[PDB]
Amino acid sequence: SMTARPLSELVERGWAAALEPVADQVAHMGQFLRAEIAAGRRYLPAGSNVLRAFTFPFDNVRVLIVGQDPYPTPGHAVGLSFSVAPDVRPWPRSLANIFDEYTADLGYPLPSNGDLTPWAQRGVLLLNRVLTVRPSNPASHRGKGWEAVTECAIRALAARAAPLVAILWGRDASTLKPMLAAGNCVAIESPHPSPLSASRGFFGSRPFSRANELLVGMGAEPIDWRLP
Ligand SMILES: O=C(O)c1c[nH]c(=O)[nH]c1=O
Repeated sequence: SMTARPLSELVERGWAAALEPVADQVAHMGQFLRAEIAAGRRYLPAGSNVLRAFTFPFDNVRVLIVGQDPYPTPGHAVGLSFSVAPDVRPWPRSLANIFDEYTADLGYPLPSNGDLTPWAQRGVLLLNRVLTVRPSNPASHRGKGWEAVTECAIRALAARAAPLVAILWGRDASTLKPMLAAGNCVAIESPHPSPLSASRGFFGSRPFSRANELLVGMGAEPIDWRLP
């Protein structure tokens, strides 16, 4: 797959072009992971899900949501940031809190499940700064080569002749703020929704309505945030 096949196959045609400057660095990340299995350590999510955020069209992205790194618990990380498979409960405490802020912000009721597939299908890019994690070790793949990719991805978005709003959750996500120096690309910066940091100003941050206020301001269409 990842070290084996070129971007033209792994991601959507628009992303494959945007991420051309890190084609090798993606190849390299393929190698790093094979070495992790060889050494007898695992990673999350499954090889086929690592790049999933980029299987939705690059040209369609209106909003960017950026976490730190994938759910450390087996059966959680699906390769879209904060999403879980529809049949997963309890929701990770991180998602539960994203949903409290979601009901508070937008008025809407609690989603049925934790599948955020719909946000992705509507122009929300669900990214982590880092695309893999060793199971049960938050931040274990920090500075292993993923940063250059998620930075390239963000630069390519901001370069687009397109409106962009960026929601950056936590310090690792905020390090992408400089590449969003572009004036056709505004940024919402709040603490991470994880319990450790949520009380620190995630709660009441109102990112969803504010994102939509900013999109309307750039003559772009709001995101339909509404989840089944
Ligand atoms: O930034 C984060 O904490 C997360 C980002 N993406 C996920 O899939 N899970 C998380 O917990």
